[PDB]
Amino acid sequence: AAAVRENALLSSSLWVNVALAGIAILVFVYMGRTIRPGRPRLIWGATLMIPLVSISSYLGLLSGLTVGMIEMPAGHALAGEMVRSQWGRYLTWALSTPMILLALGLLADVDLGSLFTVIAADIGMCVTGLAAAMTTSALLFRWAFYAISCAFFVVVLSALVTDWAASASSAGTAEIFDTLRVLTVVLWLGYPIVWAVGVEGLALVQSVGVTSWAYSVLDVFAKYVFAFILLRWVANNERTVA
Amino acid sequence: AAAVRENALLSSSLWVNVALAGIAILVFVYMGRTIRPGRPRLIWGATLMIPLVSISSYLGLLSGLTVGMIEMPAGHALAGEMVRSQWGRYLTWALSTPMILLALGLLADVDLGSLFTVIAADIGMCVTGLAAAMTTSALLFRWAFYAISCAFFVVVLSALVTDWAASASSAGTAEIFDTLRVLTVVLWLGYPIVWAVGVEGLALVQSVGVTSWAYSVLDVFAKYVFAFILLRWVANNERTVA
Amino acid sequence: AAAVRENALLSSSLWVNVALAGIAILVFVYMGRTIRPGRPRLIWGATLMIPLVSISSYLGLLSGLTVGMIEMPAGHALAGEMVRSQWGRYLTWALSTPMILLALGLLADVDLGSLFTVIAADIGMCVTGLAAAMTTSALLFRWAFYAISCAFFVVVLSALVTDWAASASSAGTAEIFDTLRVLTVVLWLGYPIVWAVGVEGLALVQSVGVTSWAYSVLDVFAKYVFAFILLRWVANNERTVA
Ligand SMILES: *C/C=C(C)/C=C/C=C(C)/C=C/C1=C(C)CCCC1(C)C
Ligand SMILES: *C/C=C(C)/C=C/C=C(C)/C=C/C1=C(C)CCCC1(C)C
Ligand SMILES: *C/C=C(C)/C=C/C=C(C)/C=C/C1=C(C)CCCC1(C)C
Ligand SMILES: CCCCCCCCO[C@@H]1O[C@H](CO)[C@@H](O)[C@H](O)[C@H]1O
Ligand SMILES: CCCCCCCCO[C@@H]1O[C@H](CO)[C@@H](O)[C@H](O)[C@H]1O
Ligand SMILES: CCCCCCCCO[C@@H]1O[C@H](CO)[C@@H](O)[C@H](O)[C@H]1O
Ligand SMILES: [Cl-]
Ligand SMILES: [Cl-]
Ligand SMILES: [Cl-]
Ligand SMILES: [Cl-]
Ligand SMILES: [Cl-]
Ligand SMILES: [Cl-]
Repeated sequence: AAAVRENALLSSSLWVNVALAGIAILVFVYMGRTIRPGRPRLIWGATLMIPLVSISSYLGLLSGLTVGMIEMPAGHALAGEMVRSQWGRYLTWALSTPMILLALGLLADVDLGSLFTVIAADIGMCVTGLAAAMTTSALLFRWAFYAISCAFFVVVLSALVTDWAASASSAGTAEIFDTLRVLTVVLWLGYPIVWAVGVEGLALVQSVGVTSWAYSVLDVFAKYVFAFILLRWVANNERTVA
Repeated sequence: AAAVRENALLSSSLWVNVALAGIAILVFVYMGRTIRPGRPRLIWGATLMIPLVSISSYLGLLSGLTVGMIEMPAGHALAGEMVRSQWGRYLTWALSTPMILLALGLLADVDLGSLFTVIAADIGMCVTGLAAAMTTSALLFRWAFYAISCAFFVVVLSALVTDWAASASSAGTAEIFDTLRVLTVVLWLGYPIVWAVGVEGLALVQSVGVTSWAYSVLDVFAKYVFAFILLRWVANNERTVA
Repeated sequence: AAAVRENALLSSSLWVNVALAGIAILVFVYMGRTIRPGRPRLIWGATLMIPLVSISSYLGLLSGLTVGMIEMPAGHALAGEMVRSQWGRYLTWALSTPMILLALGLLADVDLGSLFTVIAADIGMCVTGLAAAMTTSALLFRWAFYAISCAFFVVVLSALVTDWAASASSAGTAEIFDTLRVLTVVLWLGYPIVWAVGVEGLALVQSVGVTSWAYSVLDVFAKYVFAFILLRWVANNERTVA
């Protein structure tokens, strides 16, 4: 009744995005039929990868493959108990968020050196966040990993709001880039907040069902809506892009 | 006598490609002495990586490091039993098949945006195939991962037969690209067929020794012969390439 | 008293580089304030990643997350015993050493095809070294993985001393590249020597505390000093770089 409820929250939060990522893929494929070869097409290709990885991630979680139990260390609000960790989320982020950055990079026509550094920071962010969730020896080390993950996040964010914006300005896409960059910054910021507030961090919210739904809602925006906005603009501005 | 036989199939299927990848490396190194710096040399470098990763993979399997037992879920032809899974194959594919795609990409002088999307799809293909083999909770999830892996495969294939062919046409290598692309498409198609027919899928063939040999034969062609054909052509057409 | 000592060696060898990587990051960030957008800035960005990954690695080891016990196989000097393996080092090398190569690649303005092949070889080097440490079935397979790792290392080294030097010559950075390339070759050579001499290889040195310190000292030079030299030169030669 709390377990019926917690289990009902968890499964619905996962099955919803299997459906939505599935539909996004179908929609995005259809939209690509009318998109002309060249830069518009390259962006579409990168963009389509985003829900492809996302739906994989959610099947990872649903199947039990990428979900485990983790013993919280002394000092944690749930010290001495096992908590369900959806570590599959952090893992697949390391592949899906570089696809987001690649679509943006193509859109803003960034320097390849900047692209490689950003994607590398992004992967560091994801792996250290995973380390934070997986660490059981001490509460200190969990939050130390969280802080390093934040430092990686700052590298990515800084690049977006400076060099990538600059690149977009001279590539003639600064207006759509700024929309998407603002969307990206706001929504990505939600993930470390969920982590911190949720059961793996401070556990202000102790329901893993609630924290799971929080990530799932963020994904709807940071992936599927982000991508739909991108593809709509590209399909309407193919010459600006080429 | 079935176990003597199954064990004889397994070890021979693995030791043969330690030998063949070993020899391929030796041959390819020798061939590189006569290849001129620049684009020909870059292709040679990428090409040489292919059997380097391959021989690593086979030592992974031989040593027991990347082989495990997996319990088949209800509904599977071998439901309730443990089957030997050569999961090391899927793992190293995620590094060796991007090397194949990189050699082709250099040959066809493709757009870097296309290259990054293709290699990302390729990695998604490999990791979801690995997920399919590793999933034990339900038969549904195994085949769902298989279907996503196929979708990633289609992304890669589509890029080959369209944009990469286009790139090869304007880079003056469309004739050798078309040979290699056709080789690649036909042989790569064999892997999901082996998976499906073999013990991890439908188990029409229940011998892991037989399924292992099937992958090993595919590797001989998709890697070592593919690469030897590439290097022969490059060493004979260095100016067309430069 | 040997355990007090071995444990004192181990923890000090790990905490020292948490401190030093931490300080390097702080120093490098400060130095970046005075570095002009463009190629100098791109190098700085790539360079800053190096201690970011390094400090992550050391927290991985300190927390117990990426340290495990491994049973040495028959024939090993410590056959039948469990030895502490800092496998987290090999793992994070697969992300930090591509950042070193990326900073150099930007500095020498190398061909992207060369860059991708080198970074791929570099990752192969790291993963097969990890395989070597993780392999328990036979002593033969441990050293076979070590030899393949060496072959990957040779690919990387060959590229540095030939094509990358060539690129640096025509990009006008051959003098600073040659310093850094020589630094890189000498210090990187120290790692397989430590492996071989230390407890995981021949165990001429059986103290894991001593072997850990050896890696930690190599890191100080191959990462933090390497990077400080790079940033000093870039900040003093911004026009040569642009
Ligand atoms: C599609 C998935 C997305 C856009 C996920 C983005 C995730 C992040 C920006 C996560 C950030 C984190 C930190 C910055 C600190 C450590 C905890 C994390 C991993 C949640
Ligand atoms: C050198 C190794 C090669 C060329 C391996 C290629 C492997 C594939 C094309 C595998 C494809 C698969 C699917 C498309 C569905 C899921 C099962 C796989 C991973 C066998
Ligand atoms: C910052 C970390 C660095 C620069 C580490 C570099 C590590 C190597 C060059 C390791 C090389 C190895 C071999 C060449 C053989 C197998 C054992 C290794 C992994 C130590
Ligand atoms: C996100 C910015 C603040 C980070 C918190 C610093 C680490 C504190 O750590 C927290 O201490 C609490 C006990 O006091 C517990 O309730 C939490 O479970 C534990 O994570
Ligand atoms: C490859 C295209 C067809 C995929 C098969 C769909 C999934 C069916 O699944 C299969 O069902 C069988 C029992 O009927 C078993 O024999 C198999 O082990 C099991 O994989
Ligand atoms: C690094 C170049 C030499 C590699 C050594 C070849 C592999 C030998 O292997 C070694 O054999 C010894 C027993 O004779 C043991 O002391 C070692 O633990 C074992 O690694
Ligand atoms: Cl994802
Ligand atoms: Cl869950
Ligand atoms: Cl392989
Ligand atoms: Cl096997
Ligand atoms: Cl590291
Ligand atoms: Cl340790």
